[PDB]
Amino acid sequence: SLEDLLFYTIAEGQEKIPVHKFITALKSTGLRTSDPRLKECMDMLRLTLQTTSDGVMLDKDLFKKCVQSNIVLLTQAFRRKFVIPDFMSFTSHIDELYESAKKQSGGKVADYIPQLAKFSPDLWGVSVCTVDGQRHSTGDTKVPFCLQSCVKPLKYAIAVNDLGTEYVHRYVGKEPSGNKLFLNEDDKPHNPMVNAGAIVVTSLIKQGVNNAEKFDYVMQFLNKMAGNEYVGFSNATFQSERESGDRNFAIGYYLKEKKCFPEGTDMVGILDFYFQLCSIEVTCESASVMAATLANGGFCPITGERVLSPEAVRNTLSLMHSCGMYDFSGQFAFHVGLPAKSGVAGGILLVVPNVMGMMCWSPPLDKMGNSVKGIHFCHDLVSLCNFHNYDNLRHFAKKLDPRRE
Amino acid sequence: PSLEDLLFYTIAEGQEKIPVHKFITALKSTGLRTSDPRLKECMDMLRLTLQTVMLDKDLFKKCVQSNIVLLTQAFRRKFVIPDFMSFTSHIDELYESAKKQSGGKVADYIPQLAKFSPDLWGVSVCTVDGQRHSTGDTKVPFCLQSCVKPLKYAIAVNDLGTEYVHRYVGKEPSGLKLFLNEDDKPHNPMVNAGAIVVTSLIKQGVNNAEKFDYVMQFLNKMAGNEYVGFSNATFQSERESGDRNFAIGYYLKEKKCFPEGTDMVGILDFYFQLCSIEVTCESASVMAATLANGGFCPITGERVLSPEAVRNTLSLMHSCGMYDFSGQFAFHVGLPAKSGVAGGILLVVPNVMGMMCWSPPLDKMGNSVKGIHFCHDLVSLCNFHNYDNLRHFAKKLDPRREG
Amino acid sequence: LPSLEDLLFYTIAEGQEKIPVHKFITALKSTGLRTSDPRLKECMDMLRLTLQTTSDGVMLDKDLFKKCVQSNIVLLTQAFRRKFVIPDFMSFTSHIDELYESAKKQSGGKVADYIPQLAKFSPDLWGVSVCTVDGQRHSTGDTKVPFCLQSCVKPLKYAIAVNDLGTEYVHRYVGKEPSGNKLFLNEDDKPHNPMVNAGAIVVTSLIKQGVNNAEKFDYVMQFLNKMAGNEYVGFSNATFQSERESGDRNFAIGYYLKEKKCFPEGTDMVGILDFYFQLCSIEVTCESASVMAATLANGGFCPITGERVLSPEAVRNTLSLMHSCGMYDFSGQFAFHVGLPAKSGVAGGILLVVPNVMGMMCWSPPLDKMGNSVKGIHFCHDLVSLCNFHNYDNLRHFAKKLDPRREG
Amino acid sequence: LPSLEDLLFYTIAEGQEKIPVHKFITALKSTGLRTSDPRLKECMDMLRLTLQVMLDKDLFKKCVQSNIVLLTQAFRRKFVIPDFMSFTSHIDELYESAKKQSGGKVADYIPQLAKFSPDLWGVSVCTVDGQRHSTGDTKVPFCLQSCVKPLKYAIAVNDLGTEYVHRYVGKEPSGNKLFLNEDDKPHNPMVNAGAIVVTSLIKQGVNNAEKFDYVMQFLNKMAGNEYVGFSNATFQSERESGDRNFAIGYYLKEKKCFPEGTDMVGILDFYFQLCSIEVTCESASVMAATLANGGFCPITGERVLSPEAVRNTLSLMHSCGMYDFSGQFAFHVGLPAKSGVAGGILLVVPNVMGMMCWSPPLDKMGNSVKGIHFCHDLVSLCNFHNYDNLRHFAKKLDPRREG
Ligand SMILES: Nc1nnc(N2CC[C@@H](Nc3nnc(NC(=O)Cc4ccccc4)s3)C2)s1
Ligand SMILES: Nc1nnc(N2CC[C@@H](Nc3nnc(NC(=O)Cc4ccccc4)s3)C2)s1
Repeated sequence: SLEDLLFYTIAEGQEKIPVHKFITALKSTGLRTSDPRLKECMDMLRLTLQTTSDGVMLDKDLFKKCVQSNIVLLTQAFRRKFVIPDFMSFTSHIDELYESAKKQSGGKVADYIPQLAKFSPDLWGVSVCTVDGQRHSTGDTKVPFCLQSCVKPLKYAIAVNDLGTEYVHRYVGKEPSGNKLFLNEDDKPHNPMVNAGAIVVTSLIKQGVNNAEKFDYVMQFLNKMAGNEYVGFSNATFQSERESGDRNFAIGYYLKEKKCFPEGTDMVGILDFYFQLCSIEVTCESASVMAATLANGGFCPITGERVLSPEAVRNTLSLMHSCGMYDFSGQFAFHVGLPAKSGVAGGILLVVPNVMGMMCWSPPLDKMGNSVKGIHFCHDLVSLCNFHNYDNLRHFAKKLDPRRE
Repeated sequence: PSLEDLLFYTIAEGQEKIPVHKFITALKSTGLRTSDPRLKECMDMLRLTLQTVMLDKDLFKKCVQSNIVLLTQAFRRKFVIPDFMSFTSHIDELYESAKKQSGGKVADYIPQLAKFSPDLWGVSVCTVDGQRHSTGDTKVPFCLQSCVKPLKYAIAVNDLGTEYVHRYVGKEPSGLKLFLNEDDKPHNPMVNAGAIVVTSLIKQGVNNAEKFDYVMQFLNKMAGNEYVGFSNATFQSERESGDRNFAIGYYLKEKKCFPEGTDMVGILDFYFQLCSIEVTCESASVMAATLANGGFCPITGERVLSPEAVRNTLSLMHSCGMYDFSGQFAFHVGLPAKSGVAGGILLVVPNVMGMMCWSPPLDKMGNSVKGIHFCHDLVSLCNFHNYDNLRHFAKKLDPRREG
Repeated sequence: LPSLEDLLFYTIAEGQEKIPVHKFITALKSTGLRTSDPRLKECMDMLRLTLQTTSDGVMLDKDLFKKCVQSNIVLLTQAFRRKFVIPDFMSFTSHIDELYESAKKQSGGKVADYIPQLAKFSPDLWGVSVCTVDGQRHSTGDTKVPFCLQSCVKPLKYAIAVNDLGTEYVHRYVGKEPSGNKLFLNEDDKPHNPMVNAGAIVVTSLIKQGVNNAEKFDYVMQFLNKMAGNEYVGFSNATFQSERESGDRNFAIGYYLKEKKCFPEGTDMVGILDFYFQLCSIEVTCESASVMAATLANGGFCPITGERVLSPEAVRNTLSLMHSCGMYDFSGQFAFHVGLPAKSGVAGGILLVVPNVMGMMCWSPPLDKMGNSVKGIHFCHDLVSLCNFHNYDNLRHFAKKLDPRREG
Repeated sequence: LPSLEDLLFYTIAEGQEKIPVHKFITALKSTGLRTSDPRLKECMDMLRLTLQVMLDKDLFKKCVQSNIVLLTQAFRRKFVIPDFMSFTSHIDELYESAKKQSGGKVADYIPQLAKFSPDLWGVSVCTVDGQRHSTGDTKVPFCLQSCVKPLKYAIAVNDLGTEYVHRYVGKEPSGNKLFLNEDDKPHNPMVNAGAIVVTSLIKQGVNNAEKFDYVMQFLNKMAGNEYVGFSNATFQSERESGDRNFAIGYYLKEKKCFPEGTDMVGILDFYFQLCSIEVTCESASVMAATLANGGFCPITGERVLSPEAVRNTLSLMHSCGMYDFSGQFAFHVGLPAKSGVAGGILLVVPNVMGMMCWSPPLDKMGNSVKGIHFCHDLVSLCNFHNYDNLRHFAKKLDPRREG
């Protein structure tokens, strides 16, 4: 009877519902028709469109046949049970923040490698994926770009997922440095979000196998986090990174000298693996799904698959909060109060826990290496919405709570 | 149709009249105290009718109609922790477990702190809805000490705004000795130099006595007019032995860290007075619940601090509130907290509740041994860590849900 | 064996039967010695006394000359037979006057103005005084103008502490190395060295423990009087009262050291700060301060009195720490380029020592961004460019540098 | 008018008509000079020819006339330490006192250093006039290691000048785990980062083979053509285990610390070769005496380094040459010295002598236990401290005086 109950609410007193009406109403919830959790429904709608005696009409029996396999998710979407029930209104707010941030033309595109330097400063995109799979994009959201340091929290969650907090943190610290030092007083890199930390974390993953097997193993995790949306690789960026990596070779030799790597590590191979991990490509859309997996406790919103352990996600979000934005980590944690991670390509992987994931991208960076438009957008998002980590959910002054209505 | 009639039928359970003890027992089960300021009219009505035991529909309506909204919320399991009886049972287990952690050293730089028994141990809970639970030595007064730092920081932000306050003080941890950051400002409000500067921003232009009266009235509203006191014995000793604070004060003065016209010597005096403010676990748990409730005191419903003041406070308590254990605490516990040398840990679970954990023995980092152990246990049991997911939380308990 | 007095007579007489008194005094002054030298008192009293009783006006025969000079014949023989460290002293003072005029053109810098007593001084005051390890003197410029020692007292009170307590006791409370800056304590929880404020404050607390500040001050004054050959050592109460009123920086150090248990047991920190401000307010002229520096250059013996003022241990330690930490943040650059133990103060003085050769006091109120006197800095660089006085200049193979210890 | 050769003949003859060749040789050796002294070659060649027994006034003049000046200085006690025989007895006493200090640990990061016996101990003296004394294992080759740092820095300053060299390296102690000072330059040439940058300045434009040959020819002149070698075994081990130096190299390259057109990997290789240069105590004591003699080699009289190079080298050896013990050594010993991980201590007593102390066991700072003990005892005994007075020196001895 759930299919019947849904049928009557969409039909609006009519005997049959046109398929375009059902599809339009489904899209207004935030879900895409291409959502992996609605495939059985969409395949049945397509097949019935082929065999139907009607033009585009669906009676109670035909509707039941089409929607029965995905009735649970469809009932939540149509009964406004998603984390942001009025999704159309929220995306209109996102579009306003996107336009406001678009006006901030300052910053300098990264030019140490030609692959980053080629990007237009005007490229600006923002994608949202809620913990329920509601999607919204504005701007250049289907343009590939390298994750760069945005991969640091992702590989750290993979290390914690497989090894646990205790083992992983025998090699890397868990606090901000407060910085040019590679090691803290305990002779460990400060945290996984700095280069020395990321390099030590890279050395922890899938130990014992060649870099090709390690890379594939990581890629499978990223595919699952992104709901099998675009996760690619730029060998052009990789070759340039490995060529101009004096800074990372200094870290590598220092770490090896200070015995920072697990026994039996080949540091030169680990740096090579690290340069490969930085050169992984995403779009705003696919990377917003990875950030939504982090907002959703390790479950991929658009698939329902458990990708990461709750412990891996909590630790990752803890360290993104305090160490994810370089020298602006403390200011960002204070004013924005959201777990975020930036990369030198212009990415800002943003998590609003229990609500949504985002990817903001604009190549021009500020003097701290963070995307000008992304930083602007993040501040405006928290000015508008009660998404700050320490904003109250009952008493939030002139802020808007999109979880309300 | 009448909310009072509806509530009467649920408590009566088919009977013509509800005995007063039955209603009081049921009310207390929700977590509310009969002495709750928002229930004053109901209790004054009950006392008048008690002067004349059985409450009929008419007498029940007459007693409860003034506070029917909150009473309906309480009886209809609409509070942040619906099954409060079950939750206070877990708090009691966590309390008994931390009770066995008898290690640490009671502070002995001043004799007022050194006098406190190491076996004094208390935990008080105040939810964002005013549900209360105490276990241990929760009515024994002790000095807030550095537990006052986030409270005076909240007052300064409340009255002056974020930008003005942060002209004088930073907003980040220093990273594991220096009084000033690269910008010649104390690192944050949670360290002594930062707190000393935050002290100089409050009620500028008036004498210390008026400033202290102003801060006391503020803490009274924050605690819902529950116990707030002052220990002159502690103030005299802190001042006599505050060489570290005098070194900071002269350094800040030399470095021009204070607003123009500051009397540094008078500011240090005010600062030692604020450190010597006394609270109980019970009254300090209400202060922490005002911070968990976006500035509204949960037992009075009063707007005490701006949402901005509270948000900034919790942010800096999260990263800077536990001295050298701040980074470890934010990672493992993930709750905004503030410890003091008297053994108090002011703990906030945003949107859920405030707490005051108190036991005088401190660890090598200056934090209460029992309190630290208790915070770790609380977050192992419940999905209260900042970055614990509210939908998928593994085998942890969520006291916000029914079953 | 012919008389030493007769030998000296024949060399000054130049074949004549009698030497005129002005001839002997002119020849004496040309050595660098002053007639007012405390070691020549008996000679000068007898010259003045014989000038009253003389029958042949302005004439000294063999016997009359013997009568005057016999009491100080040893020093006079060294002076006249060119046995002093700088034998051609007139040529050397000519070079000093050239360096002085060169540095006088360096009118840059800012006079210290945190206390009105320092801000009062004219930027044009510039003096240079020399006192060799043999008592040879030379002054050019404003050498008789009193000014406070300020941080130039740091090596002197340190020398006093080592003289009385020894290296071991003193360095239990203070370090012996440059810091490398804004920290009051090193990794061992001690002030880095005695030449920084925290170190000087700690050294102040080691001197004459147990007695009041009046007895402590008098004790240090007696030492400074002997180091300066009983020449001008005064006190500026005006400067002292201003220093104690605006010494928040020093009060911060004081409470920090007291908190960190940096002082000897039973120290009254506020009284030590008070004594420390009094030590900073001690006044000297270029001349009297150049004698203090020459006592340090002469292994603890005062060159103009011959008196042992400090132990060789005290002097060696002071010069070691003046060389590496004496010029604030310019210490390393000064140690490398000038290679001379030196100490600067905020009044514009630079207490300079050329070990085994001479002491100096360069003074000009305008300071550079480091706190060092502009004229004094430039003068020190010119001195070492001209002369082989650098700590590590070779005394045998010194390229085109001049060596004033040689005849030519 | 009477010949200097005849004059010297009469002072050695002692009323005799002829001087036996053994008497002259014995008398020359007591001055401190060795018969193998390169400035005495013409005298010794003449002696061997006339041999391949009795030398008359004519045969003595025939043998000594070419070197009469140096021989007259030696026999007329004109050398820097006139009573050299007495001085060498005090050195033997200091050597024997340090010999008993059996503590320390021989370096083992490379098997080449680890192979050395901890009982190996030698002390060599070469005055600025070429007077020689040796006690212990003074003819045993060992690697210079960081003892080469002052020597390559002297070469760099000799060839490029102070201004040029110091655009790449500082001139002060760091007072330390940082590779670069505030100005993005290595702190000084005596630390590893500084030495590596100094290495990149030597003979720019040519290959490492020509560069190494050039440094070797310079070290030959410094040592008066005495033993200077190379340990390829030490070199291959330093390359295999130089992670610390590769981290420095990549850091310097990233921070643009090298002159334009520098191949850093090739520079690190040249640096490992420079560290692997072997000397004996005797040959290295002559290098140290070239530094004590203002750039002139005492046993050849050749100008090897410019005064500027030597003055700058001694300034930096004074404050930077003993690692974490630099400041304590500058204060207590007051002498320009440079230590190496093989046990060497290149010691300079300006205007007096050069020395090489060698004993493989090192203390926690990396300095030779016996070498450090020896340096302290030498300055306890003699007024050799940089800030000892030459006139008033309490109970110390001045070997430069006759008695
Ligand atoms: N200005 C500059 N010059 N060279 C620089 N670097 C050289 C390579 C890097 N060296 C380090 N990385 N981590 C380090 N950790 C420690 O020292 C441990 C420690 C930290 C804090 C207090 C006490 C101890 S040293 C950075 S930075
Ligand atoms: N070991 C010790 N000795 N003296 C000590 N104190 C003396 C008084 C206090 N001094 C300071 N407080 N804050 C400072 N800040 C800076 O220097 C600015 C800066 C901060 C961080 C990075 C770079 C620059 S100095 C503590 S601590």
